[PDB]
Amino acid sequence: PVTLEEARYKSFSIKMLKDMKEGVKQYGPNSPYMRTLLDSIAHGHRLIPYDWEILAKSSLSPSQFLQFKTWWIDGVQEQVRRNRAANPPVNIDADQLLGIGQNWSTISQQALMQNEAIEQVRAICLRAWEKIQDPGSACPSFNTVRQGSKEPYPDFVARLQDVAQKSIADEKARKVIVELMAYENANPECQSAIKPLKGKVPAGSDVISEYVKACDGIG
Amino acid sequence: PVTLVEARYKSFSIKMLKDMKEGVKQYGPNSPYMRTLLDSIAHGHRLIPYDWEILAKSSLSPSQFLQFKTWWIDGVQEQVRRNRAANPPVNIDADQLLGIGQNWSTISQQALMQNEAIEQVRAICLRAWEKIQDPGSACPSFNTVRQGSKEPYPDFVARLQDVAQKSIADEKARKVIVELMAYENANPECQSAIKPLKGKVPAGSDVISEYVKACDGIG
Amino acid sequence: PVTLEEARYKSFSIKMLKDMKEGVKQYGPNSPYMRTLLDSIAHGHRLIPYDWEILAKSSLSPSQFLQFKTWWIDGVQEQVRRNRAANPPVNIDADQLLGIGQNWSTISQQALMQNEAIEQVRAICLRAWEKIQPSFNTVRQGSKEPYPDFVARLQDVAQKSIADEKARKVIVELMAYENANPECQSAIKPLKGKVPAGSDVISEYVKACDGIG
Amino acid sequence: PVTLEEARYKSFSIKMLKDMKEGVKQYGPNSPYMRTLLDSIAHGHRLIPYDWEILAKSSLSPSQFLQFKTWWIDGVQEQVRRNRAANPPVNIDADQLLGIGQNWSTISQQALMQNEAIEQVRAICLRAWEKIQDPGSACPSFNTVRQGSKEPYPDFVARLQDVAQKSIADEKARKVIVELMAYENANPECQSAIKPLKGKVPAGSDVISEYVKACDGIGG
Amino acid sequence: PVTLEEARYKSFSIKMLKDMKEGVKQYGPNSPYMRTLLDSIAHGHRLIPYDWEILAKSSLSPSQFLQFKTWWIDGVQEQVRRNRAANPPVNIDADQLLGIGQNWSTISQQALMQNEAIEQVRAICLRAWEKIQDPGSACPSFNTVRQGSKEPYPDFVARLQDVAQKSIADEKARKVIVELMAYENANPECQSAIKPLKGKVPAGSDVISEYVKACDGIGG
Repeated sequence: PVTLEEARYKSFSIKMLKDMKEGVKQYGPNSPYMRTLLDSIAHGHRLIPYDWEILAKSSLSPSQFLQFKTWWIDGVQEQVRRNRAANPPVNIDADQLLGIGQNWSTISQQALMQNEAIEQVRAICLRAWEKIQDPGSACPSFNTVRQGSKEPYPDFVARLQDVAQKSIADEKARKVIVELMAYENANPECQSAIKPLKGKVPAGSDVISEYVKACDGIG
Repeated sequence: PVTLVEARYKSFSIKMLKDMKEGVKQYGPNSPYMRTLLDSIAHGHRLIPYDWEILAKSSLSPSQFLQFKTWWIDGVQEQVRRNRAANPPVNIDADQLLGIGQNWSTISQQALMQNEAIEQVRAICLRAWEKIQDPGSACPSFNTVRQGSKEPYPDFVARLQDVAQKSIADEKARKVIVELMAYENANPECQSAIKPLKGKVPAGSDVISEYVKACDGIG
Repeated sequence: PVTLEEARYKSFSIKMLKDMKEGVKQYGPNSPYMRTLLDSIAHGHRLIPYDWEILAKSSLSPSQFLQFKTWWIDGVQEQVRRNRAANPPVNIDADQLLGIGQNWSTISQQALMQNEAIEQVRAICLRAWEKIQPSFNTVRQGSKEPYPDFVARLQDVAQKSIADEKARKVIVELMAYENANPECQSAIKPLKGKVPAGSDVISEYVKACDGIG
Repeated sequence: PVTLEEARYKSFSIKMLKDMKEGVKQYGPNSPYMRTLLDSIAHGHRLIPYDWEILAKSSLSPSQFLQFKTWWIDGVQEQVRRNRAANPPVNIDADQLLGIGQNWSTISQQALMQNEAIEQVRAICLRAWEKIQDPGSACPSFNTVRQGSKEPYPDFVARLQDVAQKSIADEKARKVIVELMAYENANPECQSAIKPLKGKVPAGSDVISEYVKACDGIGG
Repeated sequence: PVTLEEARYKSFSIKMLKDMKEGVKQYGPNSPYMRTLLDSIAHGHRLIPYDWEILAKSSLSPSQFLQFKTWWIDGVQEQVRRNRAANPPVNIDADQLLGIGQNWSTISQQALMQNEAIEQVRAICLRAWEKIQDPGSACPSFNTVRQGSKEPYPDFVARLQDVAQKSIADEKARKVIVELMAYENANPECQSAIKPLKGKVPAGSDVISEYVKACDGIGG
């Protein structure tokens, strides 16, 4: 990170990388413990585009690093598209968010980065990180995920919320699809207990909270 | 190792060799955690060849050690060949880059070297470390590695970037070979999905990070 | 145990001493790891033989310590011969190299021992450590075995049961040429006999037998 | 071609069309004889895009003309992109190349081009001629070109170098892939007789020469 | 060629490359007609290694050009020895023959060479051209070529002389090998017709003239 006294760079401690690689190998890079460690490290310091590549190469398996770099590129493409239609078009070009080129390829140039580019790249890398699968499987579709019988109900909502966290871009459009896909793919006998479905939902109480409160008895 | 008007010697800690041995035993000497620890050691110190000898003794298996030593010899052969064709050819002989012979056999001899010999031997040892094979098996050719059905495409490109790092010496030759071997040797299906591509590569992008996006939902 | 412009003695720190015992019990005292770690311990500091006694006694089983002490005695007895015949004869006597006697049995006496004795005793003890403890011909490079793993196994057994370096450095390359896989055995025959500069023979056999997987 | 120094366009004689047509028919349009004829035609004269269209319609199969025109289009497509990214920018655009447009449709319009677009279209059209497919079949990929049994080395390396000439643009990328692939797809006998010489430049020569010098006598 | 009028240099015509390529295509690379035409060029002018490179690459198959370059490379490693093996050694190095290096890699450097160098490159270029193969076979050794049953004996001795023209450097041994192999590998019919005629010179006739004279009428 940097420290601004003006603006010198020091590398990571070794102890942070050690338990970072420990946690990534043990729990998988989307279990929420690592997810809340990562933004804690991100907000507790002041990161640069050179540092994220160091941490990602040091932590993930070699197969996953290409996926992380791919969704980094796909994020910065949409970011540099949306950053030109503003008023004024704010001067943050593409290459400064990747740390390459004739002016941002090394450390001593990148230590002078202003706050707005940091606030870009933090959100872009954090959006990027959760598009990384467990190293055995590929992300399926909503038509495939459907709970059977003899199985507890909230595990189904957990799996469906994980898939909808992966494959949906906007968080409001994420928030809409989940509860109706949870209703539409449940068990038969549980679904009857949810048959009110509307008008038992006042404004303010979160709707996905009430559904499990219906189906807690069936085990 | 060596600090600096006069130069005095120091050794390694016992803990750094301890977790070095632990890491090489657990993860494999080309898994990128060790590969980003080792250059973090190297670029932040001053490594005389005796300390490279200590790091080679104390960490690898018995079978890996002569595998390291042979490619050390075969690298320093070509380096002392290319040193003689310069203008003027720099007077850094063979045995200053191996630590043997009556001129460079003790620590007090080696402590008084120049920066050029250090910055040559660093690149030589780091080049030598990469072609250490895994203690399971030996490296195959290029025509052996082909993904089959029911296999994620980033795993295939991970294995292909792994095999081409050992054989081919230069870097630009690697970054020419890997995408031709990627586009050829793939599964048939998303072969089609990259068939309209090679259309363009925009500014702020490589080429290999497009195929992995285009073959994302196929497994 | 450094001078600092005066002689200053300091003990071993307790973590450095502690890790050595797990290092010995995990692999063994002639494993490559502990041997090179010991060599990197030695050349970085000044090792008064009292500290060598501490580091020896604090890291082995009692039988291995007995073997180390007796081969230390043998080595200093052999070296005090060749410390005489050179001209001028150096005054390096046996009590200076064992920490015993009326003028070498305290820390302040050994704290001013000069460099030539240190460079002698280091080559004594690292020679001593190697010897801490009968069929040969049953080594065969099998089917689909990589060649550099074969030369390591034959490097192992020839160390154990020939017990002389001037002999066993000649038996190996004779045995390395004979006992290989046949399909790469003919790939060595051009390099047979001829030698390049800057290397020995078994460094050059591995050059010509890489992609034979 | 056009000459400036009585400066007008002259249409070349019918015997040039004659031996051009025989040369493209009997040998193939990427045999080295047609290669060394075409550049000796091109450099000693001054060609307009109408002349290239005349010669290409006059001395090819219809399928060859069809394959020629489209890689000509693609060459103009790349040259237009690499035009404007120079400082100061140059006034070379698309319809100045293809011989169409309201300002470049007739012969008297395009006949008055100076010495830059002529060089650019001479750079493009020759590469497009080089990309023209053999009348036999389509250009295959690098893994079905493999020296089987009973086949000699010094035409298998040429069949390799042909496909490495078509599908890769810059020649510094062409060298290393053919130097690598000349070994990996080889028959086992030349493999065994070529692995002692792997990765050594002996004296003042390329690698392919001593490669083919090694396993000469393999035809049994 | 060079005309020597600071000198002058030119490329070839158009017609000469045309019938050169036609002759090497439709008959072979070392058929006698192409052989004497190449001797007529190689003595009637003064050639430069760049011109040899042009006349090679313009008029061979893409296969055979690598073989030409290969024996051109291995023909200079003897001249490097035998230019310093005699006393006094002449000043001819490796890079002057192949036209490469920093001192001989253009026309204006190579335009002013000396006559013994041109003679050495003429000898080594002709000896290079002789060792070129056909289209798609490999030249065998002597122990596999034999006369077939119901085969005309001059064809068999022509194939023997063609094989012995390649694999043996000196031409004096080419006399004494092929006639001794003629009686050896022949058919039993020509053997029975030839056995009284072992080694007899009547008057001024070489031995290969009489064997075909004796085994002429074989029509069974």
